[PDB]
Amino acid sequence: HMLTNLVAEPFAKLEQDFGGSIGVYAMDTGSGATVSYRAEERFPLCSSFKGFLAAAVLARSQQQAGLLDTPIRYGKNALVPWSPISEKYLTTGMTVAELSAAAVQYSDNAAANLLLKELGGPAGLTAFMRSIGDTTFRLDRWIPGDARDTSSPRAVTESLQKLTLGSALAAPQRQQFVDWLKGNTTGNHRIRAAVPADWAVGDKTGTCGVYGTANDYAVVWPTGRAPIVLAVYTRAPNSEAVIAAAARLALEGLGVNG
Ligand SMILES: *C(=O)[C@@H](NC(=O)/C(=N\OC(C)(C)C(=O)O)c1csc(N)n1)[C@@H]1N=C(C(=O)O)C(=C)CS1
Repeated sequence: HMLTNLVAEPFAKLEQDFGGSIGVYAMDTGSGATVSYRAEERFPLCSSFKGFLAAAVLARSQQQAGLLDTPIRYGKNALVPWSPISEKYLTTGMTVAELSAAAVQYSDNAAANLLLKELGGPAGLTAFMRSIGDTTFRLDRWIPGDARDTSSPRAVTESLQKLTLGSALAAPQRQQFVDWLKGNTTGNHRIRAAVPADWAVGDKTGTCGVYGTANDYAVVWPTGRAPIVLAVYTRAPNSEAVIAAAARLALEGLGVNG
């Protein structure tokens, strides 16, 4: 608590301007300082579960030789809307690793469904999160304030730190997870818009419908100092700009010059 919100930032006003709810957690892994605004509230995961899904696939690959290179063929019935990579390989198949990269880097929806099958579904992914110490994450599916398919900004950040910088994955798989996040293409207007171009950054986004429920989590490597891990989640007013604005406030609250 002593290193949390050492520097106040105007998150409440940003949230009022947005009209919905915003949740933010950011940690400076060098000092332990944090910034936290609604950080323990539940927000919809939307597609952000797919980063953790890819990590779970990598963890499984430590025990299951050949998993990543396994070819997966699927039918047209698997191609739900917003499957921009998998729809181009319907007639050929894709490997598990390719599906993972597509889920992470293009938020390919069909690819994520196919990988969830590999893990035994939402409960399997939830079990992986429990296995790394995350008691908040819940994926339920394949209501106002619906708790299904939610986590908190804090738990998302803590789990992201364990997987990308800590020991939850073996080193080769950790670096592959980082590389997948670094190559994401869907986040240029979110956390990345608050981060200087000469800093490395990996992220995964989520967008639930068009009304402003959206999110992003990222690892950021400022040059010359320890990495920062952060998560920004929103619930729509009854947003891409708001996420970037909240990330800027989080970095400012950590004293990180951008
Ligand atoms: C993950 O968040 C995916 N999102 C969706 O499939 C949903 N909506 O997609 C759009 C295109 C916004 C829609 O209005 O249909 C959705 C609605 S409710 C729910 N649980 N998901 C993909 N991921 C991203 C991202 O930001 O990573 C998108 C930009 C949309 S597709």
